[PDB]
Amino acid sequence: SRKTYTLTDYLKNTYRLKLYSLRWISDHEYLYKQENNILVFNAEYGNSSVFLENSTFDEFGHSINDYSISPDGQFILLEYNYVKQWRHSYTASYDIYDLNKRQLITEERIPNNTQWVTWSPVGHKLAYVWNNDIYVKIEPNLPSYRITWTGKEDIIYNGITDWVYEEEVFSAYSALWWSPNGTFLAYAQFNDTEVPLIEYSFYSDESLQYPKTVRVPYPKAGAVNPTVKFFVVNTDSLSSVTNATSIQITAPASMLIGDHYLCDVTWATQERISLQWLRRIQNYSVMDICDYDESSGRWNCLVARQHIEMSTTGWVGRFRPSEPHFTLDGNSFYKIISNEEGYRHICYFQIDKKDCTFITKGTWEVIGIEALTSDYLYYISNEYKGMPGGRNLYKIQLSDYTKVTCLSCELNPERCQYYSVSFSKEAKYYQLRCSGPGLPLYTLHSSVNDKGLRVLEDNSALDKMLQNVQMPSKKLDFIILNETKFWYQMILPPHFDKSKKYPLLLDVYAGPCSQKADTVFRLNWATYLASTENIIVASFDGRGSGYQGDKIMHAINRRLGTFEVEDQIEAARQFSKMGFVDNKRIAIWGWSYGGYVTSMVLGSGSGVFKCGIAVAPVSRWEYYDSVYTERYMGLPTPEDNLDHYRNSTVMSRAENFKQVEYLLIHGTADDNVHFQQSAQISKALVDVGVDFQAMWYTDEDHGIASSTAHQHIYTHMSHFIKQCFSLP
Amino acid sequence: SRKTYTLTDYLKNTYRLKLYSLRWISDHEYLYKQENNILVFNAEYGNSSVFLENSTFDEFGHSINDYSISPDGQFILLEYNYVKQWRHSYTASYDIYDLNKRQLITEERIPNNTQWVTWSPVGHKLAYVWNNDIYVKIEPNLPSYRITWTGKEDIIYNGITDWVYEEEVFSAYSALWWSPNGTFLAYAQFNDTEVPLIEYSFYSDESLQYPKTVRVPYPKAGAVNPTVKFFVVNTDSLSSVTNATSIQITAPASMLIGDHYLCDVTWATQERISLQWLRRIQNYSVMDICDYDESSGRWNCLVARQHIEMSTTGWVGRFRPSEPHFTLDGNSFYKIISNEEGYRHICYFQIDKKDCTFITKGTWEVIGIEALTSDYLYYISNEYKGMPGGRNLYKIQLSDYTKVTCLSCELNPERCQYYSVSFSKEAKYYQLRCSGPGLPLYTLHSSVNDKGLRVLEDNSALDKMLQNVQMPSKKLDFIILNETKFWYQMILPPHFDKSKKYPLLLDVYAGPCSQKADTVFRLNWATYLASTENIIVASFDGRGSGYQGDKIMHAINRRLGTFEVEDQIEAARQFSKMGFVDNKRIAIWGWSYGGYVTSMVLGSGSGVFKCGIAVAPVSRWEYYDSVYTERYMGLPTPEDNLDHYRNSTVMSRAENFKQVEYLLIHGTADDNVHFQQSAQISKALVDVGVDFQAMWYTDEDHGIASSTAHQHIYTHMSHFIKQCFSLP
Ligand SMILES: *C(=N)[C@@H]1C[C@@H]2C[C@@H]2N1C(=O)[C@@H](N)[C@@]12C[C@@H]3C[C@@H](C[C@@](O)(C3)C1)C2
Ligand SMILES: *C(=N)[C@@H]1C[C@@H]2C[C@@H]2N1C(=O)[C@@H](N)[C@@]12C[C@@H]3C[C@@H](C[C@@](O)(C3)C1)C2
Repeated sequence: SRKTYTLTDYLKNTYRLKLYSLRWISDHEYLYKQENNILVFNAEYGNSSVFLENSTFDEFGHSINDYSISPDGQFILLEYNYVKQWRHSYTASYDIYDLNKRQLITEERIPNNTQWVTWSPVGHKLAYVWNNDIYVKIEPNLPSYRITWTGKEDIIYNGITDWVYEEEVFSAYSALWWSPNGTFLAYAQFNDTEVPLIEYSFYSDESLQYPKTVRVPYPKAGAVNPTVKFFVVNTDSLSSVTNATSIQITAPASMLIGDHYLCDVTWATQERISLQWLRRIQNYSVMDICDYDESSGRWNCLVARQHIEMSTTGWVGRFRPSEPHFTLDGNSFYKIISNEEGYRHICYFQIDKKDCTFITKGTWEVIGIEALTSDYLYYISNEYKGMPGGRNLYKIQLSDYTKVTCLSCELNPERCQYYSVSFSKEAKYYQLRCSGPGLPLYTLHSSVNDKGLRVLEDNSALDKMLQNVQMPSKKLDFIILNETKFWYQMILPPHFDKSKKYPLLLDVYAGPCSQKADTVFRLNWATYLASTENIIVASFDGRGSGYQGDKIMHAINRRLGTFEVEDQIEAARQFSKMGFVDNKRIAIWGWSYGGYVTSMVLGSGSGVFKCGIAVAPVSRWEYYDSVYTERYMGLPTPEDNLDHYRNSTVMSRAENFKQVEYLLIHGTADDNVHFQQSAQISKALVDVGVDFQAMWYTDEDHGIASSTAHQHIYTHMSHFIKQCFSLP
Repeated sequence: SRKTYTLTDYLKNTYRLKLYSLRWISDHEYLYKQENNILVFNAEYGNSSVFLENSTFDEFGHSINDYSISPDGQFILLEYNYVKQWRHSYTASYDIYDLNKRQLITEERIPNNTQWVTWSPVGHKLAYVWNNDIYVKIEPNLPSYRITWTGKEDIIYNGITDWVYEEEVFSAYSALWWSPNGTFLAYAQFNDTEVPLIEYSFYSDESLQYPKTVRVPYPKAGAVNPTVKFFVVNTDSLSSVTNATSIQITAPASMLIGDHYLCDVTWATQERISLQWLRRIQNYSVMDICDYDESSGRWNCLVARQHIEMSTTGWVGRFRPSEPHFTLDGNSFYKIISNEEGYRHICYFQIDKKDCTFITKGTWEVIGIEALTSDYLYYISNEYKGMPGGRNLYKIQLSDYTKVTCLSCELNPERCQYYSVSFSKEAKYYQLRCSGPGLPLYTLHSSVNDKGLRVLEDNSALDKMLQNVQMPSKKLDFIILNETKFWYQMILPPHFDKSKKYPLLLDVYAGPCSQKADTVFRLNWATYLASTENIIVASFDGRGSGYQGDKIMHAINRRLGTFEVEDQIEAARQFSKMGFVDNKRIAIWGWSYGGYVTSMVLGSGSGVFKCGIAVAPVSRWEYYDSVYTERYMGLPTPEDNLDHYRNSTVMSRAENFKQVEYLLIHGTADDNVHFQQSAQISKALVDVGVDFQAMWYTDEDHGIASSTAHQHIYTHMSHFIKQCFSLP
């Protein structure tokens, strides 16, 4: 009688997860948006006040896309006219609303087409980027000071990232770092003068008669990379009539002998900055610690204070060197480092000392350091019950490292095994956020004795509705391959019956440091395939996958498209043995790296798979960007790793594709994984006479995520899998 | 027979038609290559000898792509390093070989990357184009004289066409015309400075890291057109010291007032040139007659012998103003003109007098004038038996117009109903070429008494092979719609049984002045579809179609995408009535204009069609080029015909596509119908929520004709059609 979870339910979002997104603004209060009202909440007592009425700006004249309140509460930035660029970057217009008064400030407005804007950490200074140059406003109504004059579209970027830094290094458009004081503005400058341009057509609305050509500086593997410089300006000594002076901070000589990246920026105190640099060959990095000389007005970085991080087994950090967390006085810090057994744990460094001290150890990894006080360090790890796909909050007593208390493991052990967290300033309180395996649960806690204060959102509304649907369930378990555990999950049809044989869809990603088997609750395409189409959707984390130490993660070093492709295959065989999978109906699919792996598997001739779907696949590593690819594959030269570059293409395997049904899909405006990668696959298949199915999506990018395209691609894919599985 | 004509037979050319391609080199001799030997034949007596032995260039080194023998038989042009550009244009390398000395020329060679070369009509002068400039060689071993200095890639073309002139106007890359003497070289010059560029990606071999962007000056409907100038140079007065003096001949003043085209160049005598010009609104055309003033070195085009052609119902000519055929003295000419009743017939013009005299008349049309002698004019027409899809050779006695003799009608009336012809110099002999309904037949004849001399090729070898195969038959007939007859053909499966019900594939082109129902014999995809899959393949010639008078051809004027579309739908209903059609299984497909009509049809919500395939469709007329589109559609301005431009798009019909299965195919490097057109179709279907199948072919142009792609697309379409018809 009860309904199933339908494709339409997925597509139209019938069943919504409620969130509780808060922003701490002090040690005891947070802001929360509620029915477009902005409320301030007091953590200890839970009482609230309306800070911004949803009726304010009703007559503002534009739909306001976003807001940002200055730290000390005197102003609010209103973002409107948002126009998205890449994954993080975008352009917009801005108004400032004086809260003390009740006026929009009318003159010296932040310009249209501004590329980035930030408040300082304290007060109400602004820094923004417009036409690739940096500007500073001391007060919201005063004329800004121009800090840089070198900005040039597509060539010199001040205070914002170029394409490859945004996507691969900072995961952000911003390249601006205020000191905790607001006294100094640090920024990077990127120079793309000789980076080659990827070009592709954008077709736009039907009314455009000639297609547009988009051209983006974009280093493919082995190509010329952007260069970077780092500067710090004193925002307290700006002059109306004198250009502002930026002091440059140069990379360490061991970086200057070749191509290198600036990869981390972190203020330690009001007068100390930490910079991390990374060689183009990403197995060697340097942390520089630079102090302000108030007499010189200059910045010096003592070589004695440098810290070096090397890898023998692979690359530095999971995707990049980890962030250091400085003690209050700035003379020491903690960061995650891979230990001698290859597990990532918390290491304590002292700035004038050479080696660090491990504060944690064991056959599990620290995921992130979340907070630090003088008595305790709080971190997320997957230690609980030895499950790599679980996540919990722990605290370590800094006076006795043997005293670790888990703060989340036992709160709600059946419902909650995957936590993330958000601490107020000075770590007086924290919000816990459980993501599964039960429905997401948001709770507020006091750090004093780690006492629960109250439930913030328990998603009871969603619970009511789902009691009316036949939901699939999820199994998280492991198999053994050559003496080692590798984890998988299965999304199982409702009323699962291990005596019947089900079709199986292998959902893959398997890029380096990926994890597809975990304890989080999701409502997605797979929910539909299991609930309505009675398909099992499996995912497997093989060699190359993360959060289980370097032996596993680095197995793939200089060898992309090998072990992680074989392992997805062997996992599929082992699934086939289990007595509830029809071995005649095994499919595979994935997006991006998942599309690469899907294609390499389908072209392996294993005979294990009936059909597969690759969406926006990499096909050849020379086509993808330098920073991501070289991190794992080194350089595509005869002296380095050219030979596995050439050995790991989808194209070289065209012939074996005649054994399977293949659907190939790609967006024509994909700035990230270029349509090119897919166009070379289809051409190789044609050359060898293999029939297959294709679908391009006009003007969609890597995400294929406009509402209509998103509905369309999943509708198309369902049909393909239904037909491949002889489902009616 | 047991065996059928298979997809593989089509794809791999199991059964080849033999041809007999000769070139006349005088009034009674022709060259014909047998094996790789070049033979010279004597037409009167049929005897022959080897002109050039196949073993002459074994040591030449390069693969010779083609050859051209000079008129006086002394030299031969060898063409290698052939590189195709658009439909007619290409670059190549050239060697010249002295036939008397029996040695290759080594001094003053024709440059690499030459764009066009042509002997003078007499003797052995050479004119060629290189880097967009014209050069002339008096002797094959002497330095060439440079004629123009203005050539610049993609901007100034001397002696060759730009894109839209090659494709839509001259159907040729060449824009050079030797006078009959070889004394004068006339050439056109095209100026693309302000013509917008169409841009698209070319991906090339896998090894190319960054896709290349192709850029071509291409006027879309309504955009700035290239401009043209016309020049004549005296080749007998060239100096190695002084520059070549090119005399310009300017368009008439009635053309100069706005945008216009040079549409035809014809030498009449040694000192008389004919130029036809065409207004950009292509219902107005002017023919100039220009004479050399020997005493001034100038060319004068007097208005006394200027002729005007206008249309009130449509455009001028079938695709352009027809060619003039001058009598020997240059004082008069014959050309095809639409008469008072809208049928195209031969008209007699006397240079300095008004009007012309029609010398043919009737309900039918002359397809072309083929040859002109002192006594007779030879032309092809579809008079015979009132079949508009047949072609026959006639001659009209010049001294008495009522004396018309059909020369081909009765040669073999059951095998042969579609002839073309090739006359020798001065029309002493002609080769007849019959293309259907039976197997092709080549014969030689003499003009004196129209005696049949001998058979050249009768395709007996093909004949015996096909006797062993179950071949389809071809039905050619008409339905009456109003009081008008409209012709159609059916390719019928072997052992056709009118009591059975067969699935039907409507094969459409249906562009202006097209004809898809004729008596030609073809071995193509439809053959496979009828012979092996027992599918009926029908084509219908409705309103807009040619060779049946203006009333029918012009019906579509300024309204593309209406009657020709409706009529295809109406034909299928008629076909449905006929009791041998399963009206639950009717499909449609077409390429280019057929792709556009197919989609308009599928988007009409008519319910007659289950599925259809569009290959490289036009989707919106603003996307296609100015010369073709504007010819039928006028300009897309509010004051002209913008409303129907906007009413006749495929995109506006997307909603109705949810009623049919649709396959959309396009090549990414299509320089003619830009991929843009299908890119916008799929986008409209996505935005509307309609599922469909698609396939791009990377780096393929409009013909998708690389042998791997050609095999692939037809294999893909075959699978699609067989599933739509449930044909196991
Ligand atoms: C697929 N998403 C492409 C192709 C391979 C994985 C490279 N990839 C990326 O887009 C990367 N830039 C990602 C995006 C995101 C954050 C980082 C890790 C990642 O696994 C997920 C890949 C960099
Ligand atoms: C597809 N055939 C495209 C799109 C519309 C029909 C116009 N077309 C052409 O390619 C034209 N340039 C043609 C090519 C060839 C010779 C001329 C008449 C034509 O019907 C066949 C179309 C111009």
